[PDB]
Amino acid sequence: RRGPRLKGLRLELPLDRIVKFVAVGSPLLLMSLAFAQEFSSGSPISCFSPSNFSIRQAAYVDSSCWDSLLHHKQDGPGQDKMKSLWPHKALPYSLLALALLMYLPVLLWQYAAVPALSSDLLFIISELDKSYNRSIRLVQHMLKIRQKSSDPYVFWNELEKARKERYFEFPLLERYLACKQRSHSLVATYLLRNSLLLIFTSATYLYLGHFHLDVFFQEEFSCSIKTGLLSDETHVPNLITCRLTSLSIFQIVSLSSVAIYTILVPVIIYNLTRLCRWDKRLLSVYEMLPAFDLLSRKMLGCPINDLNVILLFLRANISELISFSWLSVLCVLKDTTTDTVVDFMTLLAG
Amino acid sequence: RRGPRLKGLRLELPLDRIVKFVAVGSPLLLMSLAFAQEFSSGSPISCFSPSNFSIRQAAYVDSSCWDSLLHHKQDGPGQDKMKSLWPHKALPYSLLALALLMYLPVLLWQYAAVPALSSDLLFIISELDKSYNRSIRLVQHMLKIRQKSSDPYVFWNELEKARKERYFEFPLLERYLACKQRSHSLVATYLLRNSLLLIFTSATYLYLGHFHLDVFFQEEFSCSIKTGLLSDETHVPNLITCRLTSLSIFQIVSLSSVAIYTILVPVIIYNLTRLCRWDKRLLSVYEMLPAFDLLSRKMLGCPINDLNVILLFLRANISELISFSWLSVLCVLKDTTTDTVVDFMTLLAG
Amino acid sequence: RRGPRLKGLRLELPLDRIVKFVAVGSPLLLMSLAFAQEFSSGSPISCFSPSNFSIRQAAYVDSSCWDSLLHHKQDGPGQDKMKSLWPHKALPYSLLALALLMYLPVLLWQYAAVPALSSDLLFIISELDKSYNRSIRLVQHMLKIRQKSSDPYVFWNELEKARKERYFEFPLLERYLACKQRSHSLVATYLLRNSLLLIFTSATYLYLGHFHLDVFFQEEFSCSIKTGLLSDETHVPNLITCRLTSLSIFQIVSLSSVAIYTILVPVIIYNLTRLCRWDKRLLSVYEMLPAFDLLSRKMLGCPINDLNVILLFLRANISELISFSWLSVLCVLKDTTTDTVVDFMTLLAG
Amino acid sequence: RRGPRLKGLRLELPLDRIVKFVAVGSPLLLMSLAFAQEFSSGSPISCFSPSNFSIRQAAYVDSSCWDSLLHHKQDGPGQDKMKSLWPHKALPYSLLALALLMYLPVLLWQYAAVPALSSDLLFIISELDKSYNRSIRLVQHMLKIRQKSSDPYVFWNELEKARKERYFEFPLLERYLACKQRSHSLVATYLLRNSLLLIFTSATYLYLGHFHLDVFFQEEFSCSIKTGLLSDETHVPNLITCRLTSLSIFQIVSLSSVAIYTILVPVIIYNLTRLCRWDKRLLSVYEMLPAFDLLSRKMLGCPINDLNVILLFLRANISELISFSWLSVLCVLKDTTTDTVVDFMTLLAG
Amino acid sequence: RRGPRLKGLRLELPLDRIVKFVAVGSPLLLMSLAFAQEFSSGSPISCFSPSNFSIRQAAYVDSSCWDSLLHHKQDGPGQDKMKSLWPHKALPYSLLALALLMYLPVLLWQYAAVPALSSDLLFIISELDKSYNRSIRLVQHMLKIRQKSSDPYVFWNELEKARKERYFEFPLLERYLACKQRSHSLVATYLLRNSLLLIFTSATYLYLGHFHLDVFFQEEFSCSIKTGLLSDETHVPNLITCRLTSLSIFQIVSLSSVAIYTILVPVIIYNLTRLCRWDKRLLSVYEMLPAFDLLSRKMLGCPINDLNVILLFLRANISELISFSWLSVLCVLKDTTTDTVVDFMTLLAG
Ligand SMILES: *[C@@H]1O[C@H](CO)[C@@H](O)[C@H](O)[C@H]1NC(C)=O
Ligand SMILES: *[C@@H]1O[C@H](CO)[C@@H](O)[C@H](O)[C@H]1NC(C)=O
Ligand SMILES: *[C@@H]1O[C@H](CO)[C@@H](O)[C@H](O)[C@H]1NC(C)=O
Ligand SMILES: *[C@@H]1O[C@H](CO)[C@@H](O)[C@H](O)[C@H]1NC(C)=O
Ligand SMILES: *[C@@H]1O[C@H](CO)[C@@H](O)[C@H](O)[C@H]1NC(C)=O
Repeated sequence: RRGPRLKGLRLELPLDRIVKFVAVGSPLLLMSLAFAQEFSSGSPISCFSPSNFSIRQAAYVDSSCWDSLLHHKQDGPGQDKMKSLWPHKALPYSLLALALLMYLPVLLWQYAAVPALSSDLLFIISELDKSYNRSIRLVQHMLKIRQKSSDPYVFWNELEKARKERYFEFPLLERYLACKQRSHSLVATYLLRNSLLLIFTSATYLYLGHFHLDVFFQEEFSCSIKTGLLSDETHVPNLITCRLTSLSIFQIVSLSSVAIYTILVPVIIYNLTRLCRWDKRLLSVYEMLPAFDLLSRKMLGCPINDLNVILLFLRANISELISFSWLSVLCVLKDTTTDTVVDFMTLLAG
Repeated sequence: RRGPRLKGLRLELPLDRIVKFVAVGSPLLLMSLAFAQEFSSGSPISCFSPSNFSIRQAAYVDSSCWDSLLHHKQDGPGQDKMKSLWPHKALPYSLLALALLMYLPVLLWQYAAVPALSSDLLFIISELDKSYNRSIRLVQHMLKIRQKSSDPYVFWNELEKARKERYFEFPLLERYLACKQRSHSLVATYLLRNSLLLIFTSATYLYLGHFHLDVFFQEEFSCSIKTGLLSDETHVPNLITCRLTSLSIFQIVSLSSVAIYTILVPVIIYNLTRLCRWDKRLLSVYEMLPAFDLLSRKMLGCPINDLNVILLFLRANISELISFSWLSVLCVLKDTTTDTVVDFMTLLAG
Repeated sequence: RRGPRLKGLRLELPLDRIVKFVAVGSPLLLMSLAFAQEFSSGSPISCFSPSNFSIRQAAYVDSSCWDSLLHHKQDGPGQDKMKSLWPHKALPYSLLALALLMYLPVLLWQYAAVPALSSDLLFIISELDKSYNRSIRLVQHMLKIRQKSSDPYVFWNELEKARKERYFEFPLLERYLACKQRSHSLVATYLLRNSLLLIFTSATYLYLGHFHLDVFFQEEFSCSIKTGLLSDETHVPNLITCRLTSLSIFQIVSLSSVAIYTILVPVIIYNLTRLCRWDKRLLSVYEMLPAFDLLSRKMLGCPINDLNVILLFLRANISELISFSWLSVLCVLKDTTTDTVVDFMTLLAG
Repeated sequence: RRGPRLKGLRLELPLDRIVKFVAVGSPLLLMSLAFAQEFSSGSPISCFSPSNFSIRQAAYVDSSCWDSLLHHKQDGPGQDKMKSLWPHKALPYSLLALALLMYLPVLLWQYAAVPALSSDLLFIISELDKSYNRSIRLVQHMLKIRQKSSDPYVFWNELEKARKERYFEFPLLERYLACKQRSHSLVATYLLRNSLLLIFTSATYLYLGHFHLDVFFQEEFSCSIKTGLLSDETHVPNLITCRLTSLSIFQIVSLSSVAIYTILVPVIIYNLTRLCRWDKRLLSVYEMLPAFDLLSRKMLGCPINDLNVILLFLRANISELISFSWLSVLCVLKDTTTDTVVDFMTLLAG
Repeated sequence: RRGPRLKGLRLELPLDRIVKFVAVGSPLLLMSLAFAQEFSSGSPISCFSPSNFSIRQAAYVDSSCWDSLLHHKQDGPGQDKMKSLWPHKALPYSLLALALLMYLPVLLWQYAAVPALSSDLLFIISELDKSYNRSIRLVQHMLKIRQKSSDPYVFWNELEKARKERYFEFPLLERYLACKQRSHSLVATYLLRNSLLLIFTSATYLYLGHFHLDVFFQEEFSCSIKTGLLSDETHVPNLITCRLTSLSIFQIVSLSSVAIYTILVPVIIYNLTRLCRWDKRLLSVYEMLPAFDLLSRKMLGCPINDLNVILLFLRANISELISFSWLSVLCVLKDTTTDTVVDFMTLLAG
């Protein structure tokens, strides 16, 4: 039971997982599409060499014109003195670099803040189950006292006496939460990961705005082979002019990437917005029980604190651990009640 | 038992599963077929370049004419001044977009209403099994009383006394159902998912009615290569005219998609119609037992409530859980009867 | 034991499984053969273009002549004014449609009548095992009585007394069978599934009789490329005449399909014959025991009843469940007898 | 123990398994080889079209000549007026037909006589184990009586008394074997399966004699393309003459198949011969024990009986069940003896 | 223990396993190499057709020349009137035939002598473990008697008395071995398998000496196409001379096979030599104990006997069962000794 519980612990939340998967998969899918087009078209570009050229010489012209992009500019018949068509060649490598950059912050977060968070969460839940059991065991005596005397004054007096009994309130948890309220490692790592994601998205936006808008259409370009040593070769023409077939793919890729990452600009910000606010209905739900009461009163300071991330993960986990399926119903009863405690006690006893 | 039971819980119903599978498989299958044709034919289009052209120049003409679709229009010999053949090129990408769009609402429904529904169903079934056991334990005493006295007046009096015994009726369940009858999260998500499916089907209809009927046949088209820089090349012709071989595939795809999605317009509406009416024979069957009595008195309210979705899922689950195979036979006995309780008690004890 | 028994339940009969597999597999195998032929020869048809045409022009002629089948009808040199060669192109798609059509009724039967039949069968067998145990427990006392008194008059009197003991006859099963004898859901679904299979087979027969006999041989056909814009091109011929290589495959496919489905016309009819008649030797075998006697007295009604399908599946299952291996031997003894009960009791006790 | 034993039961005599595997594997292997040859050489035949023909025209001639085999005859320069070369084309399809035909009887035997044989075998072995135990438990008393009195007269008298004790001889098995000795279902199915195998082998012999000997060598053949519409084309020759490269493969295939099936004519006959003779050393071995004594007295009847097949599978199974390993050694002792029962009892007790 | 032990029994010896694997793997490896060569070069032979011939005519010449090997002879410029080059074509088929031939005796041995040997070994080991336990139980009393009286005369007398105690010597084993010493089934099958291996090796030697030495080099050969109908074609040459590229592979294959099988001529003979001599140090080691003594006194008979094969397998198995882990050490002690029994008893008790 305990062993399986530790393994099932969610240490990356349910929503950030989809963001990570999208941000790491989209560039890989686009790069795979680029390679698929490269191997489907056979030749990345096609050139209109004169009829005299044999097949091997035409292939030489094709290869030399396609390989001379990263080194020298090539100008089309609508452009200024120079235009750079290098992004057509380095597209898949840039996509791989983007994928690695987007994956980096995930590795940073995991390696830097998985162990401390795991230890804190497991300790807290282990203490909290026992705390809940100890808190509930007193409800029987509370019910007996309430049955004996109906007036609410004695009920309140006995509630205060039980709170002062000192059989609970777990000073271990008190001091641990007090220490956590100062720590900043978890919030630092979370904010840093989100900021890295935002910075890399902005880097992609800049890359696609500077080096893709200029040559977005760039149908054809006038290549040259005489720049080398065969400058005295009269057989070859001077300015063989040719085009690149995969252009459409390139276009789509660029646009596609932009769109996807725009969808990820709000969501990520929302993830960063979660910390600035304490997690309210559930707060009122858990205020009643002493076991959760101790951690409920630790929300007077600035919302940015190491205990805030622990609270987020604790809620995301207790939604399934099992220790939440009851108090919610009890507080639903309390909301419905104009007796609620008696009904809850009967249900718990059953 | 409890662990395996929660795993087997059906959280997506049996009928909607087929619709979800179809709406995603169909576009993916059509896209795979399109790619298979593209790699089987080798060239998406074929062009009738003059004899003088070498193989490389003919390949250049083919590539330039096929790549100049998304950018410029191409006119056939039966058309108006202009006609755009771009849908021939962006077909697989549009299929990707449609597949993602149809998969989106499934993800929305899952991530937004799987956990609340799962918890509610688990709690309800856990309470209901014990409720049924407690209800049946009293049938023995009822049988003893009936054996002692045969008149029906004492039967009615003892039934009323048992109903007033307060050993059951589970006020927990009463308050939970009362609270649920106000919730709207589950119905909101269900209606939103169905409406998203309908909206995306209408979007596909509009897309295939606007951008496919015009170029549905469009056998051939007259391409041009002189639009670029090689406008002084007398060697090349002016208006090389050529055709696209995969046309038939395209045609079929369009038609096929339409048909399939039409089949999904009624079914989805039926899914939306399930909520407008409370689930009648089964209601009368379960009215008898006190355990199901509490949840069978909620039919008065408006059909659109969070308890309605829970009722649908509860019926779909109880059809196989085990807690239904008995009461159905007991109410069949009641219908057949002009002793039934004694026979049912004997069967349950066995 | 109980859990494994439920899974092992045969809910589709042994014979109908082979019919389903054949009907859903034959078209898929033929379609795979068609695609294999399409990709083995490289091209579906071959055309005899003049010598002047380059390779690219010949490929254009081939593609345009093969793609102009669905859109226009071509004419061979043995035919009337015009003939339709479109079935050569839409063959694999028609095979896909046929496979889906034949698979549809299986899905209908499953989704519509798997749960009710499963519940009824499991309940009936669960009752019947303990019913047989209770019935056999009395054979010891019966044997003691027979040993004490040898005359058959007392034997018959004690048999009647035991039948009237009211310790068995399970009124639950009496009423359940009385109810099932009116239901018609299972028979309706079974008849509908078989009728759908027959209707789809007849549809295939009509399709192959209308759209394949006309162009069954159709060796060659005269294609034309001037129909488009290039009507002023004197270089091209007028009526390029060419042939389709895969014809033989097509032929075989058609014939093959016909044959297979003919084999399925009797068998399916035989499946519909099983309902019109009740399942006789086994009936007399099971008449003796009280446990099976109750369901053995329902043969008077009409053969078409919901209890008939349940009987068929019950026999098909009890052939392996274990509850049949004994009574058959006991009735074999009874047939051989000119003591049998004592021998059967000894065997059962062992 | 019991469960695993049922699964391990053999319902296909070891020897027949190899025949079943061979008769369905050889044609499949040959067909795979034929397809491998078809795809290794690229084209099934090669034709010697004149030099003027372009590559596409030569491919058209090849396809039309290879496709015109099933439709029209083709004559070589050594033949009569006509010769039919269609077996070259329909070879793999005929191999598929042969494989299906050979597999059909296996399916018939399974579906028609697996369940009855399985039930009979399992019942018989289940009874026989306890029967052997009961027979053995009396050997101790027999040994004590023999020790008390050494004369053989008292030994024979006590043996007769034990045989008459009525504590065994299992009248259940007496009646069951009496009923089985008249049944003919198992022998009918076995003989029918063997006869089907023989008939299909004879069909293959006839097919390979009528349609493969005539064109066994048939090196070349004179094809023609003018039969169609292009009878006014002076460019094409009249009687293009060409050959088929895979001939050798074809030859081998034919021969190979013949050889294999000849090997299967004796073996199958042997399988049919086993029924005509009752299973002799083992019969004398098992005659001694009372448990096997009852089933050893049925040899008088005609060899063809359902009990004969049950005996065959019973021996094939008891060779490994475990019940055979003892009595064989005991009868070996009896053969060696000029005390044996005492030694056997000691071994069994150990 | 008993179940796992029977599975672990080795019924094929360790040394013969390597021979069986090699004799079936080598030809398969060579055949795979031959097919790999056939598909690596594209064509099996190359022919020097004149320049006038087009590509298709050259392919026709290649195919016709390579296909006329099995039918007609072809002579090079160093040979007699005729030389046969058919072994170049039937090489992989001959390799398959050889692989099947070498695998046949393995199947024969398995199907004919796996069950009898398995049963004999199982019974022997099962009785032998108990025999050893019974034999060792008396060593304690032997030690007590030796301690009481030190003289060896009483030790010998008590050893004889124990041998005559009749509490062991297992007459079952005596009679089983006596019966086995006459049986010849196992020796017959073993010798037949070895002789089949030798005969097939000799057949391969003859095949490679007759049909490979003649045409071992046979660089080129003169092919003719005019033998057919096209004898009036002046366009074609008369005696096209051409070569076969894979020759080297062929050569190697032949040589390789020879070498491997020579390595298998001694080893197999050694396997046949094992039976002519009874298995000596181990015999003297096991002669001491009464359990092994009974089977150690059968060495007098002829070496060829069914008990000899059982002895070989029994030693090969007892080398790993566990029952040998002590007696070997005990006889090592006896060899070392100028007390040994006491030390052995202490070790066995521990
Ligand atoms: C064609 O080839 C000749 C020599 O091979 C060369 O002089 C001429 O420049 C070539 N044509 C063009 C357009 O360069
Ligand atoms: C054929 O080639 C010549 C020169 O190479 C060119 O002038 C002519 O335009 C070409 N034919 C066509 C139809 O363009
Ligand atoms: C052959 O080519 C010439 C010109 O290229 C053309 O006029 C003629 O029609 C062609 N042959 C045929 C049969 O069309
Ligand atoms: C060669 O071609 C010419 C015309 O292209 C044709 O008349 C002649 O028949 C051809 N040769 C043969 C052997 O058919
Ligand atoms: C070359 O071709 C001519 C006719 O096309 C033919 O007569 C001659 O034999 C050929 N040369 C050779 C070496 O076959």
